[PDB]
Amino acid sequence: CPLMVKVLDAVRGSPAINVAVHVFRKAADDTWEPFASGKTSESGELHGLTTEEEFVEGIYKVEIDTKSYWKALGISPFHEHAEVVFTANDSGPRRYTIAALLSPYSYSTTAVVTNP
Amino acid sequence: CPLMVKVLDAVRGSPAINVAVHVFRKAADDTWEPFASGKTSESGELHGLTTEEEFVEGIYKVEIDTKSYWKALGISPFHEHAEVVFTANDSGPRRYTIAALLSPYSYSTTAVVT
Amino acid sequence: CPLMVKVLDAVRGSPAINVAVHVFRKAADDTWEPFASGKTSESGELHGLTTEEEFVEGIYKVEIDTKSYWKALGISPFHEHAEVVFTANDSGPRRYTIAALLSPYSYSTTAVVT
Amino acid sequence: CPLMVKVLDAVRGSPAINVAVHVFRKAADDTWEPFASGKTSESGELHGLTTEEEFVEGIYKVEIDTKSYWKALGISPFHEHAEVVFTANDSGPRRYTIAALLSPYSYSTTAVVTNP
Ligand SMILES: O=C(Nc1ccc(Oc2ccc(Cl)cc2)c(Cl)c1)c1cc(I)cc(I)c1O
Ligand SMILES: O=C(Nc1ccc(Oc2ccc(Cl)cc2)c(Cl)c1)c1cc(I)cc(I)c1O
Ligand code: NA
Ligand code: NA
Ligand code: NA
Ligand code: NA
Repeated sequence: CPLMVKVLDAVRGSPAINVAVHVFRKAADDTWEPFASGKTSESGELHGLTTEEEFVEGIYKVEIDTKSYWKALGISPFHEHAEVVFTANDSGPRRYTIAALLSPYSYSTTAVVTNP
Repeated sequence: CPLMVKVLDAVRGSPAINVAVHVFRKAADDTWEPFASGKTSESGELHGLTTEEEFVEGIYKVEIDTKSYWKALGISPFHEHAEVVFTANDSGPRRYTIAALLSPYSYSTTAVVT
Repeated sequence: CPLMVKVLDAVRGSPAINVAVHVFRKAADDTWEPFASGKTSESGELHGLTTEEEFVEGIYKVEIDTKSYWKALGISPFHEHAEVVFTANDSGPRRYTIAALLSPYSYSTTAVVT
Repeated sequence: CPLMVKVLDAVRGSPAINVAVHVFRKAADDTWEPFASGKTSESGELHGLTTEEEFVEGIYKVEIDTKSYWKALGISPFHEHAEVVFTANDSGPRRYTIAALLSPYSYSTTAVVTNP
């Protein structure tokens, strides 16, 4: 599991459950190729997106569908989504955890990068 | 204006208006003594807390009454308040902006020292 | 000034100066077309991006070149940039401030809509 | 484990390891009574602070010694510490996770509250 995503809800003080997450990788022609997708669990975590073999060097985009999350709670939020774009594995394989903290008009994102 | 406080509301996407803010300075007996007070304006800002002459080296605490702010909006908050504790003017006067971004179960605070 | 961007540096406690910012608007073919551009001032602010007449309903992307900012300081960053994507003026003109707080491995963004 | 603390470093993209954390509970005379303390592990997590029996209703303060953390890294930070003050267990026992994200001139804190 070299790529994990965790999402928290700053309004309710809870994991953000059932949030859709789409991962893309920049292709040779500069377009965003679909790479993996999933949804956060009851713990707010999304595991199993990829493998060490599949998760090669590249520029990756993680798009978290925060708009659908807020709308289901009856809230009209500001952002269309929360996105994280980063170069991965440039100095060799690493494990990446992307965390996002969500409010209707704000989000914060952080990465922890570890060397296995 | 060597010390300014700005408060924003991450739920409504607005300045946080009428938020009570108390500033304390640590005294020799390690007690917090009142130093300045006010409430945020319609822009979420609190100016005129102190003067350069009064704002000397020390440890300061800025206490933002976030609980009363959320209660006024009918929202149950987690924190009793948001406190920001820092050393100021330990190398002579400086200008300090303390910004706070509020959510019911989270807050962020940053300092801009110019 | 219906759209303003402010960028702060959480490592140095300062405005983030000379940060390149590009604004795009989503077109009918779902491509991002250039809409406005600039760089933050010495106060970390970018004003004068658009006018009320030009800033119509649409989906907008504000792309902040955070990587170049950290590289200029000799600091290795995580993100390629910070993007903020939002729908604006879908109920008529509004005023929008997008603030971003930057750290090498983290950023926060908030909108104040007045 | 009804009270857990997690601390992350936003400059390095890592857990904040060996960070001292002091917990206090407001006493009947309005003073802060020492309640528990510990330090974050190699994962940035501090477990085992208290028990269900010990962690009664009250107003609690969690003080995270961010100044010593930054100074050990050669950085002179802004804050003396990061503190979180909250009423706990008012509607019955809950589990609290307090997370803090640290930068030299900024910190963010969030709570997740769950009902066991
Ligand atoms: O933020 C993080 N971790 C976390 C985990 C659990 C937390 O609290 C609960 C409690 C119960 C439930 Cl069900 C869900 C969440 C909280 Cl507040 C925070 C986190 C962020 C990054 I970048 C990297 C790693 I590696 C992390 O671990
Ligand atoms: O965060 C800051 N500044 C800011 C200013 C304006 C903003 O947007 C509006 C728009 C209309 C209104 Cl009425 C209120 C707020 C937002 Cl969001 C943020 C800020 C934080 C620090 I540390 C230091 C300085 I120096 C700052 O400026
Ligand atoms: Na390489
Ligand atoms: Na000194
Ligand atoms: Na409309
Ligand atoms: Na009760």
